[PDB]
Amino acid sequence: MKYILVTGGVISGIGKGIIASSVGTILKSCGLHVTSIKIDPYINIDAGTFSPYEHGEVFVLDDGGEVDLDLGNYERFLDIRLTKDNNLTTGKIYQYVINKERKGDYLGKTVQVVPHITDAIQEWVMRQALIPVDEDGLEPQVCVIELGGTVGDIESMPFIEAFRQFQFKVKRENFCNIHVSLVPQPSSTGEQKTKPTQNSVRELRGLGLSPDLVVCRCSNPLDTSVKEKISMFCHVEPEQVICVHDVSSIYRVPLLLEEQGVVDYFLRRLDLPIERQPRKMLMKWKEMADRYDRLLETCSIALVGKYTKFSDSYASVIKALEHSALAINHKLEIKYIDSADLEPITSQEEPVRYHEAWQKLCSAHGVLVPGGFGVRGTEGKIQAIAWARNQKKPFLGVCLGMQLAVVEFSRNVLGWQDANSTEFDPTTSHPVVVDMPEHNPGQMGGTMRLGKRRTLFQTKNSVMRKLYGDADYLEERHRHRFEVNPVWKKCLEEQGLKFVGQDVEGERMEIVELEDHPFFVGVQYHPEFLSRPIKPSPPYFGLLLASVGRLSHYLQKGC
Amino acid sequence: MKYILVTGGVISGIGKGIIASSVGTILKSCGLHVTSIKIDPYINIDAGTFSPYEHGEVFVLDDGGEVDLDLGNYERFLDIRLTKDNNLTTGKIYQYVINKERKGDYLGKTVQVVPHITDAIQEWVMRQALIPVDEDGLEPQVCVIELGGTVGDIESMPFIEAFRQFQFKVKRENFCNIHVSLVPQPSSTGEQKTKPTQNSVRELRGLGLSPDLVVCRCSNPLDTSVKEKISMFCHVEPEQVICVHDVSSIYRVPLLLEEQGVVDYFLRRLDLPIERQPRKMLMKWKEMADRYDRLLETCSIALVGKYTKFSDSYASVIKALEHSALAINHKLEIKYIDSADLEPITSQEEPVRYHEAWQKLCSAHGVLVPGGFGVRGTEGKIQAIAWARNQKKPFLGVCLGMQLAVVEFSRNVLGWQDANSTEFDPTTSHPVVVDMPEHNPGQMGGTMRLGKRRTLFQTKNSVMRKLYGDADYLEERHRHRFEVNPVWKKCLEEQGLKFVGQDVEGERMEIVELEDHPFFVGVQYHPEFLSRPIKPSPPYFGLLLASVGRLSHYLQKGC
Amino acid sequence: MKYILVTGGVISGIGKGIIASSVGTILKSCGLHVTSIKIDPYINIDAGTFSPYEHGEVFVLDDGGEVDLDLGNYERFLDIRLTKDNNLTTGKIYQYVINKERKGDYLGKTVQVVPHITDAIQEWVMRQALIPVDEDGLEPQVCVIELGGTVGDIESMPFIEAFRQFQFKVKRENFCNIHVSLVPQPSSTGEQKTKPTQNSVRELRGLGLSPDLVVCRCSNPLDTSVKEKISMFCHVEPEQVICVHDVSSIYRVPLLLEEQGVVDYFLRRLDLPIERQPRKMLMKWKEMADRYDRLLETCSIALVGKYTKFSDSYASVIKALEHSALAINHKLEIKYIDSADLEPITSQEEPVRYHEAWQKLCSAHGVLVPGGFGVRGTEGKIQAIAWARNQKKPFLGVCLGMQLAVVEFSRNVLGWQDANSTEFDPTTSHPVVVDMPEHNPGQMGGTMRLGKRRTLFQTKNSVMRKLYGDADYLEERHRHRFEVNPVWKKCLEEQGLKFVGQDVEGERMEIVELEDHPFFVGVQYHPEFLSRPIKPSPPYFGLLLASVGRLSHYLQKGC
Ligand SMILES: Nc1ncnc2c1ncn2[C@@H]1O[C@H](COP(=O)(O)OP(=O)(O)OP(=O)(O)O)[C@@H](O)[C@H]1O
Ligand SMILES: Nc1ncnc2c1ncn2[C@@H]1O[C@H](COP(=O)(O)OP(=O)(O)OP(=O)(O)O)[C@@H](O)[C@H]1O
Ligand SMILES: Nc1ncnc2c1ncn2[C@@H]1O[C@H](COP(=O)(O)OP(=O)(O)OP(=O)(O)O)[C@@H](O)[C@H]1O
Ligand SMILES: O=c1ccn([C@@H]2O[C@H](COP(=O)(O)OP(=O)(O)OP(=O)(O)O)[C@@H](O)[C@H]2O)c(=O)[nH]1
Ligand SMILES: O=c1ccn([C@@H]2O[C@H](COP(=O)(O)OP(=O)(O)OP(=O)(O)O)[C@@H](O)[C@H]2O)c(=O)[nH]1
Ligand SMILES: O=c1ccn([C@@H]2O[C@H](COP(=O)(O)OP(=O)(O)OP(=O)(O)O)[C@@H](O)[C@H]2O)c(=O)[nH]1
Repeated sequence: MKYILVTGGVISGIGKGIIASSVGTILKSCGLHVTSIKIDPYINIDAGTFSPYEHGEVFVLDDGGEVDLDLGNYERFLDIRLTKDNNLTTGKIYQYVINKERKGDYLGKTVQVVPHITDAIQEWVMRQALIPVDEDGLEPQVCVIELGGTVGDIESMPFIEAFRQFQFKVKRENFCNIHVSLVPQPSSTGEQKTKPTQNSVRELRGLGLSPDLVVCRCSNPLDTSVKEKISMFCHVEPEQVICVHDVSSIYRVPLLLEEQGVVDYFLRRLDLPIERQPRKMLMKWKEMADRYDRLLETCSIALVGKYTKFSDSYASVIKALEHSALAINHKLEIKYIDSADLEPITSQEEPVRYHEAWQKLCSAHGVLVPGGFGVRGTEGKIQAIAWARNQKKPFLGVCLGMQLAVVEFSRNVLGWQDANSTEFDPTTSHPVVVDMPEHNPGQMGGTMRLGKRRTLFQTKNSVMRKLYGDADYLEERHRHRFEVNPVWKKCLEEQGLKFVGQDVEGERMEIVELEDHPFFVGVQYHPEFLSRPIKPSPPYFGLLLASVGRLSHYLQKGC
Repeated sequence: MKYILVTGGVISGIGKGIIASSVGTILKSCGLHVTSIKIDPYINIDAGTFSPYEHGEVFVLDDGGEVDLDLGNYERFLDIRLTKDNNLTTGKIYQYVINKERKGDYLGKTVQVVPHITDAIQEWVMRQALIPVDEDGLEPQVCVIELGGTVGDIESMPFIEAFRQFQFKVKRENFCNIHVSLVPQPSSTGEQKTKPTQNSVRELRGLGLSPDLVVCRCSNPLDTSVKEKISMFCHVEPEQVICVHDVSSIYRVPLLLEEQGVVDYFLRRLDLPIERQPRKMLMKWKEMADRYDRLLETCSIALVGKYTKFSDSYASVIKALEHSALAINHKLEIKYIDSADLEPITSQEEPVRYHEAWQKLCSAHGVLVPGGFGVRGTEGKIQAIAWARNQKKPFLGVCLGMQLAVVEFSRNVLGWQDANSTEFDPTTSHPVVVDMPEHNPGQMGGTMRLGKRRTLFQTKNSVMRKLYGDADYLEERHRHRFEVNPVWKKCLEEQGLKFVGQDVEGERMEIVELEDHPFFVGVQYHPEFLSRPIKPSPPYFGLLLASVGRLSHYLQKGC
Repeated sequence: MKYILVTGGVISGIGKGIIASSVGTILKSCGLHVTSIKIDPYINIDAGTFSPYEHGEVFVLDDGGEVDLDLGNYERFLDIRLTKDNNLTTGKIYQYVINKERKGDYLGKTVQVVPHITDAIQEWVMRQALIPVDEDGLEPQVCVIELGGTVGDIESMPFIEAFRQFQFKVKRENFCNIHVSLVPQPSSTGEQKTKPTQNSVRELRGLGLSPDLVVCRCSNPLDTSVKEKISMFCHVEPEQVICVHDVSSIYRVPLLLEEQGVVDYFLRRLDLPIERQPRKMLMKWKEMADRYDRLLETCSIALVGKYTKFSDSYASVIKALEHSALAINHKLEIKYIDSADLEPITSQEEPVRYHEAWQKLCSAHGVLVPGGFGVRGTEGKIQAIAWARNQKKPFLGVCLGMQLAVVEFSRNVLGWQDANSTEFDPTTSHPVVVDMPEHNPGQMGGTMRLGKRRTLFQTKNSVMRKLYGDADYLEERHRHRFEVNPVWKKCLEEQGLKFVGQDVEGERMEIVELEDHPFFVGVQYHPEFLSRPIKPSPPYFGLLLASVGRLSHYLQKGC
């Protein structure tokens, strides 16, 4: 097992996972069984408890793992399947060791970071090193380890030691130190600064680790003299000084790395053979790059929500949209409309924003009301929903959005204006949205429905079914707790609000398709987790097609 | 609450708890409600799982706390009663916080050392600060905190930060930084070295903490020039340079501190009033010191055991003996006889040691076979027991020793040579010593009997009862799992091996007194934990008296 | 060039130079051209300005270098000749670089520790690496570098970096990291502590350097378990855990190292061939060891002086005496008599010490009044001199001692009681001792006579000449400024105080031999610098012989 450790300093968000994913797919192209471990210094356990605004999506793994999106990124770049084993936290380690302490596995003796924790860490490395993450049940040939934190963080120091020694328990050629750093560049001077890197690297080498390659997050490319300075300061080859300038899109990075020839370095460094044609794929990334460079019209989508204030909370969602944009080869605008700005409260506060938001909403080609948390903006959200329904604008609701859509329907079609979600109003005359958690044995209380679950189609006459390919069933990511009250579903069955998808029990509703509407659907499950550039998920692709006014032709053409 | 933090560097065993206990009792003399917190960096929880050879006694608290002996030392120096709350480990903190993490008390967000752990730490400080440790249910006036670890240990860094900030949340005068350091002195040069202290203090001040007083563990007293150098290096007053030279006995330290006038410093530093006569007790420590200086004959005791290889495993046991030695005003020799050296295996290996051990054993005035762990030396232990019984030498057995004594009796009196302990021989024809754990509800499996429990006397005609003062019952420390098989007890009732003490249920045996023997008793409970210089426990005092051949006169004289 | 870097931590006086000298001579025995560099972190330059009480002797090199005695130790252990080039200070480096800065050698640009100073350092390494220190004018094969300071001292950090990188500019096998540490052992516990070493080594490995061998200054030998612990903590072989316990004499260390087999390690580590018989000398150190173990009577010498308060100020002086003691095979007591204690001031202050000092003086077999600085004790010094002269006790005076002896003679023989040294009394009626410095061109003012200079014999009838071997001249170390006033010399020529040695000019007096005295001589030059175990200098050997009352037989026997 090659152990490529990805470290970094100066600031989070430097792009360690970006490089990791880029190299990972490169190594897969090379023909290696690539696996990876994300080590989160985190004291806590279970990313699923973290806020999506605070951090972003919690990628759901096949095993219902609630992990960081970067692992989903890895699953975008590599077909590999990851499990909870692939994401460790110190909280996890704590409980683990503490348990063993209670067990007397340490003879009741105190355990210390060294040797005991660092040993456990190394054990973990092997525990996952030995797990194949492919159909090929073979110990992967290379493991890329995203070590979170930055150099200097106490949270990561235990691992610095673990790895410091570890790299010597394994052979030199079986361990690679990648260090990502930052070349900041003030706008006031435009001078590319290396000192921060010098600081990080110096500290790292103080710690005892010495990068084999140093990735430099650069704005624009570095000039020679800078590279030469770095070379001297770090005592590394200018080859090893890797400038990765900012790219308009991530897809350019693998190509950049190719330009850099980092692969050849790895071949020499890790002593790896390679059979090749162009060194690596090439037409894969090359064609896509050509397509990315050669795009028509910009289709805009109104992201309506709370956490919608720009953040990367929707990075995989937009990426899913990008998958569709690439397929169709059109350009994509993401509008960020705070649903709150759609409310009359805003009209009262700043009607500029109020009317601006609605102006933007109308100017959008399609709308998306994703899931979210909090009562905030519910009104504006529903207003947007009703607007789209009335205006026959392509509407996709996800989770909360679907839930609210049903409520909206009840209110403005069944006249049940007091229909509501029990999530926010326990005194609801028509409890449309009701808390329906899972009650598995061994659990105290209910639990949120989460994981890859099977959804069954209730009918053949379903647009989504057609988009899926006439499948009898589909399996999707789930993450949601409230469900349709069947007490009112039955009052919605004579209505043109048709429920198409159901859980296996036939109880929880997963897909709804409003009849007599160019495109108005809602899903509970989360397809953006499974959408891939090659196989885009269909509710976003279909939404795009509707946003364009292509969809009917598409299906007519042959789907 | 005054928060006197005791820190230290260079090496463990520097004597932080020694100083803490000395100051503590001083502060009590001053008239303060003194309390204390022992912070053990320990990753583990529950000292009761640790080896007594590795560390030493696990002091049992009133609440069955299994803690470090230093807290017992504190209870020797102060009447105060400590609970488990008074001893924290990081293992404890881990689980605590982790639980709250699971509870979502942190909103599911990651927690970090700062602020979250350091806050928890400060909380803990208050949690215990608010607990009185006297009959006076009043928040103690001063808390001395023994912070374990040494400066530089990552294990303690979280607390360095907690306290760094904490001392500013409290007032200056409400926090005192005590730093204990080391003045080593090579024998090859005899030069007193200050650099190690300079290093520790420098690092500490780097960390952000600045000692108000620096205790210097010195061999011989420092000379002026050294003190002056330190003064300059640390930028502290030579008053603040406290030389605590090595003393023949701990009892001299409070007096040393008096000579140093550290109390007056505290009065000025912490802004504490003091009413006084001699500043502090004085005749308490003064008289004892006079007695310690004015001691007759040296009575020797044969410590027979495993862990008996010199260690401080028996520090409170010897101290208990010292309590008796002081009462009687005689001198005390502790012989350390590896029970293994009493075995014919040793005769085969090195008969010098073999015969030397037995020579020493005979030369001893009394013998002690304490509890212990491991099958090792059991033979030599039993041989010593039989020897003492035959020779009518004062014998005290504790726990294991008592257990083995009963077996020995059975073997060489009842002829049940295959009598044995099931602890080591599951195939025993006469299971004398049998596993009899407690089975409390909520526990899986049995548990060791531990804690302050009540023992009832089975008879008035008991030497120990007389020594106790004709009490109907006694309450003692317990720590033991195997008990007398009642199947054979009944065969021991017609024998002169009389069982005097029993648990409340009347099942487990705690005291045995061999009849027709100057002194041959065994106890399961552990009285050395409760013995005090003022009130020495009677099985050690009585043993001493027997070792002397005073006991009969003593009782005759009036007990 | 092999670059064996000797580092160390915890405390100065750990014995780095001791090990360096031991290994050095071993490597010479192996057959290597051994050289060495002593790097003193010292901000100052020229050890000759430092106090002999503060540090000790300033070894004078052939080139008049004023350096640390350890280099003389190296010249005791190895025949090699060292020059000023072999001792560098940071003060030296400062001025050197600053000069080049002024020269514009850096283009007027700022220079920094890195790269500029660390480069200069590496340059220095080569500057001396290229200098042979043997008759063989060949680049030495191995350079042992005594890096002064301890790990953690900022004074040495620049060199840590220089070497960190340097060891990679040279090959692995061309660089060896020796780290000397300390295993302290409290007398209160007797527990050998490893943590301090763990701290030092950890820090060192933090810095980026990793010992190939760790010398452990131990009191008694370490036991296995300790070594095994260290092995784990440092991740080094127990071979690499070198315990060097305290030895009664330094000469035992090379033998210890042999027992350890460190040489074989070096052979494997540095990839050095070795032709051998016993691996190394053996009978050299073995015979001496046998002689050291097999010594007759203890001859005592009264060291009379100021700085005489025990210090190692006289380490090479006593060592010179040891050379003689070994030759004669007798035992040696060094009495340390503060000359001040010989004065009536002391009689007034503490006559116990007064009479004790004189009692000791009489009990001494011979007396030594060496050079020294300061008016203090001059009276007691002279009193001792007159005492020895009257009592016909073997007297050797050096520098100041010789000077005072002449004054004493004048006072109590010529009656010139006001005769004095102008060094301390400018109002002297008979200026015996006068300031006679050298006035070399290019110097402002005079300078102290220093360096290896030639002294000529004024006569054949000289005991010292005979001891030297009838040499027409001798060359010795010089270090002294005041000389005999020739105005009174001429009044001493008709006296029995005969001046035997003179400088080449025939002006400054170097040797005086009192006639009609078993042994009363004085020298200005400093022979203890040139005395060797094999070739002991004769004024100490002769003094010993006189102290014994063997000298006449010796010469009679054949010298
Ligand atoms: N070369 C690059 N060009 C453009 N954007 C980049 C580049 N590298 C990283 N980014 C962006 O930086 C942001 C941070 O990415 P990422 O999360 O993977 O970094 P990280 O260092 O692994 O910190 P974390 O995993 O906690 O978010 C993303 O928005 C990503 O698109
Ligand atoms: N001034 C002193 N004179 C003599 N012995 C001393 C002195 N100070 C401490 N000691 C001894 O040092 C040893 C270590 O004591 P102690 O355990 O209290 O130290 P500590 O620094 O608190 O480390 P720990 O609590 O882990 O044992 C004991 O054997 C004690 O008797
Ligand atoms: N193994 C040893 N046994 C006995 N004495 C020793 C041993 N090692 C060193 N010493 C003694 O330690 C003292 C310090 O020696 P030395 O000066 O060479 O050490 P150093 O670490 O090189 O510090 P410095 O050069 O500044 O004096 C000397 O008195 C020496 O005799
Ligand atoms: O007022 C000041 C500010 C800074 N300095 C000096 O500036 C120097 C830092 O110099 P630089 O910032 O130029 O560092 P660098 O060449 O290694 O890399 P970049 O900055 O291009 O990223 C340091 O050597 C410091 O002494 C001053 O001397 N005075
Ligand atoms: O070979 C050596 C060893 C040591 N040193 C120099 O020794 C100095 C350490 O000097 P000291 O050990 O004397 O430190 P200190 O006066 O602060 O306290 P104590 O030692 O008495 O506890 C440092 O300044 C270092 O440069 C050398 O220059 N060369
Ligand atoms: O009161 C205290 C003092 C110390 N400690 C704990 O003591 C431990 C230090 O333990 P040791 O001193 O035994 O360290 P070591 O085994 O590495 O080597 P030597 O000491 O034999 O040289 C640390 O892990 C610290 O947490 C406490 O927990 N509490």
